[PDB]
Formats: sequence, C-alpha cells, structure tokens
Amino acid sequence: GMSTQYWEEEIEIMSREKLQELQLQRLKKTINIAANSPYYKEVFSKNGITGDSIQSLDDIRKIPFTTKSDMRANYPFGLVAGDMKRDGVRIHSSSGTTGNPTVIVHSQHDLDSWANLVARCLYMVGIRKTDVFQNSSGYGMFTGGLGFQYGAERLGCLTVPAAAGNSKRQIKFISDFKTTALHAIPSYAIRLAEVFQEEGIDPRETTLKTLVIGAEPHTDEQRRKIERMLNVKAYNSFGMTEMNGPGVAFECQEQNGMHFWEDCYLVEIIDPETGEPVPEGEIGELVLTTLDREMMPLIRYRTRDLTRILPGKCPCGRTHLRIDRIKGRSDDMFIIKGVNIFPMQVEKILVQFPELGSNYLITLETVNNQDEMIVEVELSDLSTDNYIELEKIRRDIIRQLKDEILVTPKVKLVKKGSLPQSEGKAVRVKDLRD
Amino acid sequence: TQYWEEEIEIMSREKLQELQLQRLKKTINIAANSPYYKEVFSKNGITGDSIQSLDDIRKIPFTTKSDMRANYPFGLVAGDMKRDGVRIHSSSTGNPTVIVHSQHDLDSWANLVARCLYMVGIRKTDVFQNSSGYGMFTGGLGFQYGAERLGCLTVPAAAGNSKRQIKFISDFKTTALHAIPSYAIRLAEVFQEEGIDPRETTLKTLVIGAEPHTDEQRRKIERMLNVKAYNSFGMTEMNGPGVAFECQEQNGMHFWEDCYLVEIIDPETGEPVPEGEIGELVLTTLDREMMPLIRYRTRDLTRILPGKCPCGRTHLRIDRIKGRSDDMFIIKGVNIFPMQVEKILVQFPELGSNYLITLETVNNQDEMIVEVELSDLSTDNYIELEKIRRDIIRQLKDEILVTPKVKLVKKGSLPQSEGKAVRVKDLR
Ligand SMILES: Nc1ncnc2c1ncn2[C@@H]1O[C@H](COP(=O)(O)OP(=O)(O)O)[C@@H](O)[C@H]1O
Ligand SMILES: Nc1ncnc2c1ncn2[C@@H]1O[C@H](COP(=O)(O)OP(=O)(O)O)[C@@H](O)[C@H]1O
Ligand SMILES: [K+]
Ligand SMILES: [K+]
Ligand SMILES: [K+]
Ligand SMILES: [Zn+2]
Ligand SMILES: [Zn+2]
Repeated sequence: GMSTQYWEEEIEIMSREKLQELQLQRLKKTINIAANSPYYKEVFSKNGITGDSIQSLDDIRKIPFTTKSDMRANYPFGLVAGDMKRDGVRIHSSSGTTGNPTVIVHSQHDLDSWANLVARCLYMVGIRKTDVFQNSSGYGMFTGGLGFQYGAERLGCLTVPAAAGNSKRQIKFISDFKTTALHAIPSYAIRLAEVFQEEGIDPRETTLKTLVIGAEPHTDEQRRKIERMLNVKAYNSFGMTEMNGPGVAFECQEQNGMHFWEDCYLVEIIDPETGEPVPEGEIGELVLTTLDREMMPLIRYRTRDLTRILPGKCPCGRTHLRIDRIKGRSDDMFIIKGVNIFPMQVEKILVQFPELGSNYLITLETVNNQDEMIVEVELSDLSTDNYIELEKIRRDIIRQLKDEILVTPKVKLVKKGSLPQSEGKAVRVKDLRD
Repeated sequence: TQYWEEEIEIMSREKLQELQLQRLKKTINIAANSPYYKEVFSKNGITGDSIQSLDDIRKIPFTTKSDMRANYPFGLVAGDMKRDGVRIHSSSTGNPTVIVHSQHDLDSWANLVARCLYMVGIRKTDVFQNSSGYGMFTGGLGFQYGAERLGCLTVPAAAGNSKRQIKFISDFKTTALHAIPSYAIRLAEVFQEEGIDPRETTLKTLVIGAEPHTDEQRRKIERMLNVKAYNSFGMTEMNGPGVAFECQEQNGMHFWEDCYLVEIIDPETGEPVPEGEIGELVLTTLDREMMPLIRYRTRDLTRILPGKCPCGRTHLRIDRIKGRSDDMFIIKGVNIFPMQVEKILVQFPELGSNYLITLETVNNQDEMIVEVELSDLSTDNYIELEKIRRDIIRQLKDEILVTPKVKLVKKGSLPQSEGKAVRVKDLR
C-alpha cells in the first residue's frame, strides 16, 4: 500500500463514490450506443427502455439479461451497434461449424481500451518494459494471443509470440531470449517445468520471475505447486471473449482475489434460480455489462460462471472489487487445455458417421499432470467395415473433432452396449480431475 | 492511380536516391553499435565518413546467413533491447534466425504492409482474412498490424481448418484474403466439397506469397475463385510482409526503396550484375533501428525489371523469385531449379497444381522422378493422356538437360504440407 505502483493511479484507487459516478456516466453512454444495434433496439422497444430509463446503477435491472442463446440467434452481427464498415477493425469468433459461434466485433477504440486493461494488469503484478514477455497462448481467433500481445507491447515488454505447444521450443526461447514473464495455462506451466528436467535444466534456475495463468479453473494449491517448480510468482488471470478476452479480472501482488476493473465492467452476482442479486458475498452467477466498448457493447451478459465478491478492502490500496476463483459453471460447458467446449459440438460431429451408435461418453482425466479428453462411442451393428476401414473412420472422427472443438481428443470405438445406461438425460461428461 | 503515401510512392529518382543516402548513413551509424558490425566496420575501416554516395555501400562486406547463425541470437542487435525492444520474430533447419524490433520498427513495418494492401485496391471497407500462421511467423502479426493500420475489418483466422476458413468468408462476407498459393487452391477445392461455388463468394482480392509460383498458377487461382491475385514478397530478415509487392499492373513487384537498398550481385565475383541480369538479391534495411541488416545475402535469385511502370510509381520492380540457392538440386552433375519443372507442368491443363520431385540413387546412378496429380477436368482417355505424358518428358529433357521419370498420379494422392509446399524430396 505505502510502496504500491499503479499503471493508472487515479482510476485504480478512485473512491467508491466517484467510481460509481464513472460507472453511471459510461452505463448511459453504453445503453444509447447499444440502442443502434438491431438486437438491443428490439429489446429496448419490447421492455420500454428509453434514454431516461437509467438514472441510477440499480436501474440496469430494468433491462433483461443477454444470453449465449440470444447471441447465437442474432449471429453474426445482430448485436453490432457501431459502423462496422468504417470503424470495425477486428472479429473474434468462438470454435465450431456445426452451430452458430460467438462473434465479437471491435473498433480501434475497443482494441486500445482492451490493450490498456491488459497493460494495467501486467503492471499491477510487477511486470515492466524491461521484462521479456513470452505468450504460450494460442493466437488467431483466441483472444489470449492478440490480447496479451497488444497489452505487453503497450507496456513496452520485449514480447516473444511463441503461441501454443512445442514445449522444447518454449524452453529454447526462455533460455536464449532470457524470458522473465510467461503467460500459460496452469496445466501447461507444469508441463514446461517437466520438459525443463527432461532436457537437463533446473526449472528453478531460469530467468523466469513472473507467471500469468488463467483460462481454466485451478486451486490455490495448484498455483503454489507451480511457484515451487519454477521458483516464480504466479498470478490468476480472468477473461472471456465476450468481455474482450484477457484483462477483465486479475490478482494483485497480495494474491487474494482478482480485482475486477469496474471502470470498464459493471459486475452483478445473480442467483441462477430467481435471477435476482445474491446476498452480498454469496456465490452466484457472474453477470457483466461492458462500460468502455462502442462497436458491440454487451448489456447484463449471463457468463454462466459461478463466483462471489470477496469482502473487505485490499491492502494494495485498489478500490476495485475482488472476485473469488471461478470453480464451476451453471451450464453444461467444460474446459480442457484452456479451451471452452460444449458437449453438443462433439455429438453434432459423431451423428454424421453412420458406423457409430447414438450412445457416447466424454471422459476428462489428468495424465502426467496434463489434461486428456477421451471420447468413447459405441459402434452400430450396421457397420459393414473391417479393422483397416473402421480405423480410417476413427482417424477421420479425431480429425473432424479436432477442427470443431480446436483440441485433439482421444477417440475409442467401443462395443454396442458396453457404455453404461445413462439416466436418459444429455449428461454425458464424466470429469475425473482434481 | 490512388496512393497510400503519394509523396514517397511517386517521388523523383533524384530525391529517392537523396532519401536513400541519408537513411544509409543513419543505418551504418546505428549498426556500428552492434557487436557484430562494430568488428566488421573496424576490420574494413568503415567510419561515419566512408559513405558519401550510394555506390560507397560496396566498401562494406556482405552479411550472410552463416554470419547470423554465428552471432545467434543477439550479436547484430544495435539498439537498447532491454528498454526499447518490443518483439522477437523467428524464421521458418538448425538455429532459426532472430530479428528484434523496436516500436519504431513495428510502426515502419505496419505502414509498409498498409501501403502494399492499399496499392492493390484494398480499403478500410474491406473484410481482410489472414490464413497465415500466427505466432513467431511474420505473416500473422505482420498482415494483422498492416490491415488494422489501413482500417480493414480483420479476420485473424490463422493457418488451417479449411471448413472454418470457408465459414468465415461466407458469414463475415470476406473480400480480401491472404493465403499461400497452394492453400488458395485447397480453399477453392473445399468450397466445392461443401457445395459452394468458389466463383460466387464475396472474395474480390487475394494476396499470395511465401512460395515461388508461376504467373499461370496465379491466373489459375484467379479463375477458380473469380478474384484478382497479387504477388507478395518478404522475409523475416526484412520485417516479413510488405517488402516487395505487385501493383495493379501485375508485372513485377515494387520494392519500397525508402526502407530498403536493393542490389543484384553476381554470386561468383561478388560484384553488381549487368543492369537487368539475374543474380542474388542483396538487401540493406534503411528504416530499421533495433537490428539493421547491411548488404544481407538473401540467397534469393531474381532480376530488376527495367523501365518505369504505368502505375506511376518510381520504386524499382523485381521479377518473380525463380528460387532460393538452397532450393537448387544437383542431378547427374547438372544444376536444376524446381521452378524449371513447374514452368513446364503449368502449360498442361490436364495436370493439377500439386507435384513432387523425388531424387533417388539406383545402381550407383542418380534418378529423378516427377509425380504430378491429374486435374478432374481431364476428359482424355489412356492413349491421349499417355501422349501428353511423353510430351511432358520431352519438354523437361530439353529444359533441365536431364531425362526425368514422369508419373501421372491420382488427384489428392500426393501429400499436402501444413505450410509451404515441399516440391523436392531428396533420398540420396
Ligand atoms: N482465471 C480463470 N479461472 C477460471 N476459469 C477461467 C479463468 N479465466 C477464464 N476462465 C474460464 O474461461 C471462460 C472464457 O473462455 P474464452 O472466452 O473461450 O476465452 P479463452 O480463450 O481465454 O479461453 C470464462 O468464462 C471462464 O469460464
Ligand atoms: N512472393 C514470394 N515468391 C517467392 N518466394 C518468396 C516470396 N515471398 C517469400 N519467398 C521466399 O521465402 C523466403 C522468406 O521466408 P521466411 O523468412 O521464413 O518467411 P515466411 O514465414 O513467410 O515463410 C524468401 O527469402 C524467399 O525465398
Ligand atoms: K523492452
Ligand atoms: K477458457
Ligand atoms: K473497416
Ligand atoms: Zn489488491
Ligand atoms: Zn506499378
């Protein structure tokens, strides 16, 4: 607190009263912009939302929630409010070809606001322009790639856009370029420490000092295990494509709850049953409204993430609220290797193969500290194929699943009737991870 | 014509040489701070007064790939990397080359890419899709920063997943696409597989590079997708994309002489070739500060196309890159380039674009086999296709001065590489 350094001091230690004043000003601006989108223009017309409906921050509960289903219904540009042809500079899309994915469109302002938030996060945990920042996140459509790339360049780091995979190349970059800061998912940070030992390098004696980990749920003990393996300080990083990507919520150097940047997001913790705010400090669904987005703002978006607001002031001096770890979700979505997957994406691929039966089972396991996804599917006794032909089909199933869910799964063709008789519900994901 | 930077793109040759000399002296003074060029300049008596004319650059020795491997990773870094270094890129072997950029270097690079896209008619109203690999490879971030700088609605699709590439083009109404020539053909084939006419999409402009390709292969891509395709040159050492680029005349690639000093040197003598002859492309960065490169031997073989261009731009044009020095192979003591084989295969419409040259040793003698896929448009029978196969062997024996074995294979039988297509497989 007495010796804490801030990227934007005036905003990061802003009084709660002036912070709420800033939220209300940006909330009115966001509602007036979103009114230009075809989607929110209909929502505001149906629910009588005018430019005078929002007079306080509590007036936001007048607006209905925006769901993933509504965004799929208005795919691809139903929620675009700005001039996409003149001001639109980027699209970020979620995985899939069997269904309508999620699309977020950004203007140059939106990219700058997003890069500033990521720079604010990196600076908060002690990362400076003198640091060598390596990003092991996937690039392309994944917001983790370009998100940290623009943020680290904005801070002034010597960036190493390593991208995903190739552990031996990740270790080569750290050794040759003297990397000090690394962005990786918790499970891959353990893999890199393992590969360091395989190549005869002490993972505790590298140039690494700071680690940024997120994208998937992990315990505080898992993080402390990563800190001991690599002799580093690891910080929890939260974000999602709908909210830009990285830079949404981030731990401070106290490593106790993730500070949510309330100047760019309005945070609500909602009871998934009633749809009403939970008692202060209880676990509920995270519902978010963008406050600095102009091309495609999102109002009261149901993340389906479950968390709580941690009570008490933080010793770092920052007044922005802190959320607890995200330990689960209120929908059927699962995360493997940091990638979000829906079970229907797997089913929509399997049904295309007449050699397969309708009964399938997706099992998630931890092997050698790395996450593995196994897809068991029964064979239809209609299959008039031998071993060589069925094995060629199995490889095609792996290929079509890899293209759809963006992770390589293990496909096992099992005998008809071998898989256990389900309760008759769509619950077909058996997670066996700790 | 419409220009991104009119004052520079149609600048008089006299003022363009004046600009080159000013930036050449600056580059030499900056590079003198690097451990590598500090030794090179001291050994060769290169001072701040050695360069008085653009011809005085021939006082400085060449920088090779071997020199960069020897000084890997930061032996040629001239600026303050800890303070001002904002990115490291790696080329696509042994230890890959490393180029370190400052914020100035990234801005100069992004500006050159936006200048290129604007030259071929791409505007902020276009939807730009980049199918280049994203990460250490300069094609990803290089075209991303350029297209955003111009103001395009960018689609960072990255490499692979053809079904997803086609979905983005259909749903986001993509108008401009960056792809390697071989992948542009793959996308057109996948369009047909998914029941979409590849000639009836929102695509208007294509940017193709990385792979050496013939003009006829480019015209084939233009007919498949009903687009205008433009040749894009670049390399990690020279930033990446935005180095050289065709104009709307599609006749030679304009080299941006405000950021690069171009030399065509004879690999034997080490002297400049007679004006317009084929030699090794030797390049010097003019607007790089963190890690400038002086007289770098690219290993690329090309020539400077003579005459001014009808587009009005005064920047010189290079011909297509016939091939790299490492791409060349030796069979029966005869030097042969893979592009010599491709230039003959493309003039047969019965053949596909996918081919593979395999080199083997049979009975202590070297043998050269050329596998080439048949196009689905071939309505010819056995006797007619065999007459074509004999004509292919004949025109090849006359071109490469060696008799090869030509085998017409089924469409899709030859392997497709993830990145650049592999045209030569040496098994000796
Ligand atoms: N730090 C984190 N801890 C737990 N879950 C996280 C964390 N960061 C992200 N997630 C999960 O990932 C989701 C965001 O996924 P996504 O939009 O695909 O972005 P990304 O490319 O980073 O995975 C969140 O809604 C949440 O469920
Ligand atoms: N337009 C082009 N036509 C032919 N060859 C090209 C072209 N662009 C690049 N190349 C080749 O690729 C080399 C650069 O490769 P590299 O630095 O690894 O970049 P990249 O990631 O795009 O492959 C050049 O030296 C040249 O041999
Ligand atoms: K730096
Ligand atoms: K995730
Ligand atoms: K645009
Ligand atoms: Zn704090
Ligand atoms: Zn021209």
